[PDB]
Amino acid sequence: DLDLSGKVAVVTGAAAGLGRAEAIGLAKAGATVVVNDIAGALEGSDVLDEIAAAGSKGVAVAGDISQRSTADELVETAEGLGGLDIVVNNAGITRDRILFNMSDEEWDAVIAVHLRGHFLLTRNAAAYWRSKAKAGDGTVYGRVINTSSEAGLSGPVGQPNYGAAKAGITALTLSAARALERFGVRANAIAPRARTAMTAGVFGDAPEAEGQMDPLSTDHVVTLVQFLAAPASEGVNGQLFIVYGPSVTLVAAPTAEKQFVADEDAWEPADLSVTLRDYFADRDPERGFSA
Amino acid sequence: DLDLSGKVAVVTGAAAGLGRAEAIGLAKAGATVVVNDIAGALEGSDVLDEIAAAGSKGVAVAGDISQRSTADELVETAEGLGGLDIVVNNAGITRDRILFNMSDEEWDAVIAVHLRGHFLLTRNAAAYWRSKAKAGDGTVYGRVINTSSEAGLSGPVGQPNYGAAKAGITALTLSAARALERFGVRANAIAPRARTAMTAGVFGDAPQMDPLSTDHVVTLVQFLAAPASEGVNGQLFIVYGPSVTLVAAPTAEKQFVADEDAWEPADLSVTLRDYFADRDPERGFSATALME
Repeated sequence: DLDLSGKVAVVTGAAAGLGRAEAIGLAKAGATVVVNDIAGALEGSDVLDEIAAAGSKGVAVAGDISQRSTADELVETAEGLGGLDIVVNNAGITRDRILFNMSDEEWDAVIAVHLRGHFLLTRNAAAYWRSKAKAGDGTVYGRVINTSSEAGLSGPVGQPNYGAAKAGITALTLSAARALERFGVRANAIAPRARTAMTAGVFGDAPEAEGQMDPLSTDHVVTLVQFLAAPASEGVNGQLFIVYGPSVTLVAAPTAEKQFVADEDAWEPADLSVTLRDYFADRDPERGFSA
Repeated sequence: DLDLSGKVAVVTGAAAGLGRAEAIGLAKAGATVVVNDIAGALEGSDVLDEIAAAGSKGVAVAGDISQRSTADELVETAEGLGGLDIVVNNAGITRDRILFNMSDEEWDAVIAVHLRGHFLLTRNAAAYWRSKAKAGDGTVYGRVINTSSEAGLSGPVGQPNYGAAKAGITALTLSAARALERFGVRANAIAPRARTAMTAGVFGDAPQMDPLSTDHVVTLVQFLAAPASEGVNGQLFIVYGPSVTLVAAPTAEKQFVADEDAWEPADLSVTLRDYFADRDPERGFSATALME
């Protein structure tokens, strides 16, 4: 069911916070874990000591995940350890700004680390699994856990870049799920909240008992990641989960709110205008595509 | 109401196809139109003659919309013409490939033209409108019409790059709508289908109006560019043929809540595996054929 013994996972952004917790959690479930982050961050991290304590083998590979060489080395490292079973794309940075103040660099940096980084490693893994399945019996074990956000669903006012990257990640994940399904590989997206040193500004410090868990502990997220990494999740593909606390929300696809169909084979501009204007004039203010 | 006389619009990817059609449509409604596309494409286009024929002023600005200089020149040009009222981000390219065969170049090119191009011009317009409202009475006329796609909702197997760019665009649009609302500006996204030289491969040749005429899309763009759409902000519209579909936000399908203050891994596993046991493989976060 959940045993990952004999499997190799790659986790990005793993020196600290959620990625660190994911790497440790996969190690506890039995996986050999390849951890990636920026070199300085890896150097100060206890992640390898914690993977060892968890009873597994860990290997660190430094690099900027937005660069092709990094995703190449991660897959090569995994192959040398006996194969690649699990990819967790977690690496990210924020560069928040309201749109009218955002610089080109703030936009580009966020798109590169989140969206290009997710692309490079997911594409590399996809190519690897396709080749492995071709050399074998047409199937291969594989799991992709990608990291979206509620921001991709809501387009926050201070996060046009991060919202766009995260919405792109969701669509990339859906496409990956379609491409990989027939080989037995599954790909899904999570949208987590968890209290870490990076999110301390947003969530505040840890509250309050023997046995109680922090409502925003990384533990809550890791438990889902462990499932999504495991044979148990064979029936789960192309899904988006929101996760924090003792609660996992499976998100439903967008639907049609209203169809506006002309009487004839084309809308007269005046008729469509009156129709839409009059529909919106009697409709809720906050209601739109934002979730 | 619908009259765009006295207003200045900028349309990207305007040499051909949908962008050309949108530029002509805004001109017909009364706007002065600044058209942008790649140099060679603009040089060969009839778009300026068609704008002139619709009875309006057109000006061509060549440039790669993924490069900062282009968005800068577009806003400067519109300012020289009296102001900037309407931005239609339409420029785009496809580089389709299944994910396991997609090159870095194929991915990056699509992200650049669609997502960066949309960012650069929407950000430049956002800055312009914010400044214009500050210098005036705190309000300014503004409309953004951005171009997403049903691909952003479905994540097509052949289009991981295009799907990601178009989903990105929708989120960018939502954020712009939140940032600009208070100045009176409105921003919305469209997800069109229309038969053009570029979509001839997929849709076929033309067989009363063509069910996939660009006219169907242009009619909605005219509304979204106009005073009539003051009440429309942060929306996603699918449009083709005589039908416009307003898209609703995602909802929660199912909440899986632990009995205690954390899920036991084995408990969450059995719960989720049981829930997915007899599931239609098509049921997921992908949305398809919402017009139907």
